[PDB]
Amino acid sequence: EPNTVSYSQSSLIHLVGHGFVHGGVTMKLMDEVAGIVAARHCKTNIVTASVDAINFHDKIRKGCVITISGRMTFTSNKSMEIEVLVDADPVVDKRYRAASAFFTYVSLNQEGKPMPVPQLVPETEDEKKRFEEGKGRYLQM
Amino acid sequence: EPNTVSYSQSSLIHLVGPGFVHGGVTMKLMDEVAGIVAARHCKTNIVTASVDAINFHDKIRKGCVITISGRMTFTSNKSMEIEVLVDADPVVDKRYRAASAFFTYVSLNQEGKPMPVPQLVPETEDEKKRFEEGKGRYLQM
Amino acid sequence: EPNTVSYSQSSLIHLVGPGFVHGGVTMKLMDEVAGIVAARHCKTNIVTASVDAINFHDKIRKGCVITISGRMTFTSNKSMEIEVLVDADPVVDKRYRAASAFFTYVSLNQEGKPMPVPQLVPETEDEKKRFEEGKGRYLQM
Amino acid sequence: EPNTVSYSQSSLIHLVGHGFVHGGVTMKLMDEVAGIVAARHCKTNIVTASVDAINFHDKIRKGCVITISGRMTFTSNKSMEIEVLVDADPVVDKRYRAASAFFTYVSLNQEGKPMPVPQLVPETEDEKKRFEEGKGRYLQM
Amino acid sequence: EPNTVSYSQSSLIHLVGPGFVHGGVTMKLMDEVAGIVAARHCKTNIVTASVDAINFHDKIRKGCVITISGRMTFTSNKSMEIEVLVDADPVVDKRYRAASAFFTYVSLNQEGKPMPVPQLVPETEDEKKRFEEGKGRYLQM
Amino acid sequence: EPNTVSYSQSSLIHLVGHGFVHGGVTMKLMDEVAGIVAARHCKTNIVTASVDAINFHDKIRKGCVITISGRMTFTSNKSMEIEVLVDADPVVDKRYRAASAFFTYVSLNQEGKPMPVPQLVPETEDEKKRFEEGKGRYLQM
Repeated sequence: EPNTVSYSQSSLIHLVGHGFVHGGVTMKLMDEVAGIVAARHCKTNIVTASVDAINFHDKIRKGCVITISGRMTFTSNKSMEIEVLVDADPVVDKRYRAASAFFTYVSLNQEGKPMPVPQLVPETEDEKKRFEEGKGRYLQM
Repeated sequence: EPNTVSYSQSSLIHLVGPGFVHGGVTMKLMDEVAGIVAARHCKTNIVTASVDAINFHDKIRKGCVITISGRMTFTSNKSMEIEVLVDADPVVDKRYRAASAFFTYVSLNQEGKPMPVPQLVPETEDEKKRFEEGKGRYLQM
Repeated sequence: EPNTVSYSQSSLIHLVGPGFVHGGVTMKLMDEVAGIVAARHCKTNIVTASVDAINFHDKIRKGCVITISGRMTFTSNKSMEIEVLVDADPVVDKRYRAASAFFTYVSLNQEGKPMPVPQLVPETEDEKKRFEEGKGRYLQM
Repeated sequence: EPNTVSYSQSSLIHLVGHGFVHGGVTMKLMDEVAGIVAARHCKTNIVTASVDAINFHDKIRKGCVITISGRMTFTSNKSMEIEVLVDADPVVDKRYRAASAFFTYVSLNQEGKPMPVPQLVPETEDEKKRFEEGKGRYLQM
Repeated sequence: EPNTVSYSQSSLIHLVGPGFVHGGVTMKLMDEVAGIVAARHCKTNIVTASVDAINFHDKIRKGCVITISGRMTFTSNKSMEIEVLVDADPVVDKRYRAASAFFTYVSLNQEGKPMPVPQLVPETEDEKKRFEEGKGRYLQM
Repeated sequence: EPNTVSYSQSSLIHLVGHGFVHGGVTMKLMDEVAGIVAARHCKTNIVTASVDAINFHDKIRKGCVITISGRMTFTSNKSMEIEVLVDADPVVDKRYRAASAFFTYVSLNQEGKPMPVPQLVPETEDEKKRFEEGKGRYLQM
C-alpha cells in the first residue's frame, strides 16, 4: 500500500467559530491537508510549488464543522498533485461541497531544489483516470 | 434516530504544530468536540458542568494528526455524559490512543439554571453497557 | 479617478515570524490584500469567488518582510480579477519575487447572489495589456 | 523551603476579553499553572499524567480577571498532585470560585517514562491533611 | 475607599511561552494592566492617551512568569497617570525587575472627547510623594 | 548607503480587523518596525532598551489599514534611536497620523551587554537636525 492513493489520503476537520469564513482561512487549511498527504507520501521536507483552480462553490458560516480531505492524484518525477475538497456541515441539521483545489507539492534537496519523488501508482479505474487528468494539468505547467 | 449515540457522534482532526503537546492544548480540543456532540443532542446553548478522569495514556508529539472523537454515553435528567477519545497518528513513520475523558455537559435556559435534557436511547449491546457505567458514575456525583 | 487601477491599488507588509513559511500562510495574506482592493473598488461587502495560478516562485524564509501588492486587472459584469504579487526582503543580508496569483472576487447584495460590478477603465498601455489577458482568462471560465 | 508547598505555589492571572468563557480555555490555563508548580518543584521536564474532578462551579464572563492558583498536595515516588483553583473577579465591583481540579504531573526520563520525583514534605496540619487526601486519591489511581 | 490607590491597584501574571521576549509583547501586556486600573478607577469606557519612559531594565527570557503590576499615581482633571511595574520570575533556578512605565489614560464620553476624571486621594507618605512627581510630569506635558 | 537613514528605513502595513484598536496592539507593532530598522542597521541581535513619548494622537478603528514607518534618527556608541510613525487609512475614502514614538535599541554581546554599534551618518539637513535632536534626548537618558 505504500505510494498508493489510500496510503496518504488525509483529512482535517475544524469547528469554525460579517459572519462567513474568509477564503484565506479556507485556503490555508487546504494547504495543510495537502501538506499532510504530500508528507505521508514522501517522508521528506515538503513545500507548495503551486495551486490551481481554487474554486469557492459557496459560503461557510460560523458554527459549521468543515471536513478538508486530500488525495494524491498524480506524480511527475519531481512533483506531487493533490486534490483537496472542503465540505461544510451545520451543527444542527445537510452536508455541502464548499471548496476544491489542486495543489502541486515538491520535495527539496539541501540546495533548495526539487528532488526525485516516490511515484504514485493508481490501482483502480478512478485513480488511473485522475492520474491521466493530473498528467494533463501538469504538462500545462 | 435523533437522541441516539450515532445521531450526535462527533469528531475533529487537528494537525499538531509547534516535541510534546502540553495537556492543556489537548484538553481544550476535547472540550470542543464534547461541546459539539452536546449541541447536536439537545439543540440548546451549551456549557460544560464537569470533566472526569482525563487520562493521558501517553505523550502527543509534534507532527501528529489527532482524531478527537466524542460520543454520548448517558443522560441524566438535567445532564449528559460524553466520552471523548484522542487518537494520535504520526505522519512520518504507529497510530495510538493518546488521551480519554468523560465530560458531563448541561443544557441551559435563556437565563441561568440548566433546563431538562432529551433522553438518550442505547440500541447496541455496547451502548447498553456504556450507559450503565455512565449511570454508575453519575450516581457517585 | 474612481474605478481605475490606481484608485484601489493596495498592499500589506508583514514581518515573517516563526525556516520556510508554508504556502498556506502566504495564500491567506494574498487573499487579505485581494479583499482590500475589491472593497475599495466596489464599496459593497465582499467575497472571493475563485483563485487561479497561485505560483510559489520560491521559498519565503523567516526574517523576511513581505510586500503583498494587489491591483485590479479586469472586471466582468459581476466579477473582478485582481493580481496579487508577493515580494520578499531579507532584513539581514537580495530582494525577490516570492509568489503571484490571480484572484477573482464577487460583489454581493444584502442577501446571497452577487450584484453587478462597477466597470474598470485602463489608462496606460500596460493596463490595456493586462485587461485583455484578464478578459482572456475569464472567457475560459 | 525546597520541596515544601509554599516553595512551588504559583498562580497566573488573566484578563479574559455567547458571552461566557469555554471550559477548554479554563482547563488549558489550569494545566499551565499546574505545570508551573510541577516545574518549580522538580526542575526537570514535566508532563500531565491525568486530571480529575474538573468541576465548573459557575460561569465566567468577558471582562473578568481570573486568578488561577496552584499548590502541590501530594507526591508518590514518581508523581505529583497539584490542586488548582480558579477565581473570577469583575472589573467593576465580588470575588467568586469558578473552577477547581486535581492535576497529577509526571517527570520523564530520556526513554519517556516517569522518574523518581522530589518528595513533597507537608509542614502544617492543613498540608498534612491534603497530603493524606492526595495519597487516597492516588491509590484509586 | 473608592478613588484611592489601593482601590484600583491591579496586576496580571503571565507565563512567557516561545530566548528573549521582544519589547513589543511586554508593552502590550503593560497596557492591559494599565487599562484595568483605569477602568476600575473611573468606571467609563477607557483609552490610552500616551505612555512615557518605558524602561527595559533587562531582558525577559522564556520560562519566566511575569507579574505586571499597576497602580494609579496621579490624576489631572481629564487624565490619569498609572505606573506599571514588570517583575520576572524564572521557574527553574533570582527574581528581578524587568520593565517599568508611566501610562497616561483618558476617560471618554459616549462620543469622542474625554470627560472629566474622578480625583485620586493619596493617604500614605509614599503615595503623597508619587503624586507630586506625577503632578510634575504632567506639567511638562 | 550603508549606515544612512534611507538604508534601514522600514515600514509594515496591517489590516486591523468596543470598536477601536488597543494602544498595546499599536505599541507592539511599532516595536516590530523599530526592531526591523535596528536589524537592517546592525545585522546583529537587537533588543529594546527604552521607549519614549508614545503619543496616541487619535483612535484607530476596525477596518483601517495602518502604515507603521520607522527611520533611525540618532546613534550613540552603543545605542540606536528610531522614530516610529503610525498612519491610519479607512478602506473607503483620508490618511491621518494616529501615533508616534522614539525607540532606543541596543545590540547585545554574548554576556548580554550593549556592544559598539555601527554609526548612523546623517546626509541631509533634515537628518542632521534629527541626529542633533536625538543626541539631546539621549543625554537626558
